[PDB]
Amino acid sequence: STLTKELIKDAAEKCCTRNRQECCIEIMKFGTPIRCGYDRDPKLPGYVYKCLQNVLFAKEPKKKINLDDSVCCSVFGNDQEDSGRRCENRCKNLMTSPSIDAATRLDSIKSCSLLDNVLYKCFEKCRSLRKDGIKIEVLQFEEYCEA
Repeated sequence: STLTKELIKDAAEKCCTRNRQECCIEIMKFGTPIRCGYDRDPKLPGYVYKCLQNVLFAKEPKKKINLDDSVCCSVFGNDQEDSGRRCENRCKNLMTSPSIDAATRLDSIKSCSLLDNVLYKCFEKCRSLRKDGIKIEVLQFEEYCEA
């Protein structure tokens, strides 16, 4: 749709170390989270995610999603059923995959939570509160999602 070989290689070159170029290209083409041996500093994968999003979606900024919104995914597990945990994990993976645009992630998350609409609305509310300046980790969903 928007991802090209040129764009992915450029993002990898601008954001990943020389030895991790291939790995960065791989997680972008497969649409997965950044691993790549960024072990010494656990905060680095997060910064690489932001760098990659900024290069891949430079022309279409609305396709980006703040990395912090991935914490909102925990709400899907409140559906104490296997499908709830499955959607929660799917959400966490999607929300930490830098090359997957917003619409694609949200369509998949909305689809797995179709029989739990209340939880999807809470997920969206959590994202709005994060955008509004609330460090969401401070509040449990029960505090701003009353259902």
